[PDB]
Amino acid sequence: LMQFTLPVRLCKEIELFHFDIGPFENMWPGIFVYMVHRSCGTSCFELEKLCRFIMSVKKNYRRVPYHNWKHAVTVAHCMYAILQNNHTLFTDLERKGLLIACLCHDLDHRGFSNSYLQKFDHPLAALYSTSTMEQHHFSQTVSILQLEGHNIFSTLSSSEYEQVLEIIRKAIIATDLALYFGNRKQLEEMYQTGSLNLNNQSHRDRVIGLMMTACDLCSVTKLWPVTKLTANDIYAEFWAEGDEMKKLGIQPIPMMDRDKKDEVPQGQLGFYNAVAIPCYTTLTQILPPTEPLLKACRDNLSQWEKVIRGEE
Ligand SMILES: Cc1ncc(C)n2nc(/C=C/c3nc(-c4cn[nH]c4)nn3C)nc12
Ligand SMILES: [Mg+2]
Ligand SMILES: [Zn+2]
Ligand SMILES: [Zn+2]
Repeated sequence: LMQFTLPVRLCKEIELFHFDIGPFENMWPGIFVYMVHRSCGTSCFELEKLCRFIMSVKKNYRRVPYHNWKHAVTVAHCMYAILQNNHTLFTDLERKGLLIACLCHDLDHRGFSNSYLQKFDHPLAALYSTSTMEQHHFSQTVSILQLEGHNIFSTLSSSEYEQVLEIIRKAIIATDLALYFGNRKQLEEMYQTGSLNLNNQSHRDRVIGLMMTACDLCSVTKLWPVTKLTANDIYAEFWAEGDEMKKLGIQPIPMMDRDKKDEVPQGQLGFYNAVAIPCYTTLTQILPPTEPLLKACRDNLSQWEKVIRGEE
């Protein structure tokens, strides 16, 4: 059969957590398929269906600065790295569902937060009162799966099909950062009282939730120049939302106010300390081989400290 292969540098580097998928948009589908093939098997999906699914997903990401098709592939690569470093811990359905979930997790994102849609009173905020964008992302995923010739899961049974869509749904909902805090606290407690048990479905669910937050936040786990340049795209969305808040007559939070550009280094610090570090710590406790994410995150915190001290 037809095995996708990548040039030597990418073949080697794609296995590392800190891999950057590069600026050549046209290689991103092949990179993703390569990942599916190695973490799942060349047999997981009908190549033609998979190819068709990928291109529809791509077409349904928008040309926004950060929440775009490059982000989808990036988050899916992080998941690939997690799965490859924890070979025996995941079921066949999970390996299948999770890369698709990551590719799909921000489908049709407009560059605006849940909180902005609520204040704008967007129709989606009446449809989905919490995790507004995320329930939309999963809705878009099902739509795409139901297009003619796009059903990459067609060869599973009815109940395996329902299980995989259930994995994907929960994984996608989990990318709502509002839900991460309590999820990580539960996980922390279960781990430390020794009650964490991966045969309990509701525990796996939590752990897969955490992996989703880890993959989603993985720009903070890259080489410093990648992390720093990604931060620009992130803030370009934040500030556009800030402007839109001002248009509705609402002072945005500082994160989103382009007049407070100076406080960015200090805002990154708060974020690494309140969100990122806790996230990769708990993940490393649960899944030891994901430690390089924690180590990379801490290096980047240290880089933001240097920026504040004027050394950078
Ligand atoms: C790197 C990153 N990846 C994902 C996500 C959701 N985030 N969120 C942040 C936010 C940082 C931040 N910046 C300011 C601020 C700026 N100027 N003044 C204050 N506050 N905060 C909280 N940063 C990230
Ligand atoms: Mg999202
Ligand atoms: Zn996001
Ligand atoms: Zn995302």
